[PDB]
Amino acid sequence: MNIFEMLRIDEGLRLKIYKDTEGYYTIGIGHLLTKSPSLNAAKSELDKAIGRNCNGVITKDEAEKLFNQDVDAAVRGILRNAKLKPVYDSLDAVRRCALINMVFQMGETGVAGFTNSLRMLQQKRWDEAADNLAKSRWYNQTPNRAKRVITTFRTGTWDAYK
Ligand SMILES: [Cl-]
Ligand SMILES: [Cl-]
Repeated sequence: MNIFEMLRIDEGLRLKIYKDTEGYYTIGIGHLLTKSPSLNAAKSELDKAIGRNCNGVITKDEAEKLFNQDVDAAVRGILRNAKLKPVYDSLDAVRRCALINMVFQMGETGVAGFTNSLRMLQQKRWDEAADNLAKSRWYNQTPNRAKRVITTFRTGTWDAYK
């Protein structure tokens, strides 16, 4: 199991513009297009992103290209972030995947806001950090995915995904 297979399980693949769980315009593997209500604001963002006139539809290859950019952008953001970097460095390889998953989903700023949880992961107080992470809008909005991530942090294995 690797970060890519993990995010592919959590986000799915869709070759046509769609609305995310929050109601936003998305495409491919979790690639947020815009928070704007306009399908048109979305179609334009999409063509800017792909470099062609797509008319809301892309190929698998194109979805995977966007996915590779997003994962890379996610990793570089963590390593560039003064709150996230130290947590990441302190963690083992599996747990590192769990942090990248949250960042991809909620952005650097979002995750950086989970102050207490970050402090507990850094101290390797697993069960405690799992309990605190569950007290969030995130967990209440997408409980099945939150739980998977959270178990990954609690245990350090890929069990939730297997
Ligand atoms: Cl809560
Ligand atoms: Cl979910």
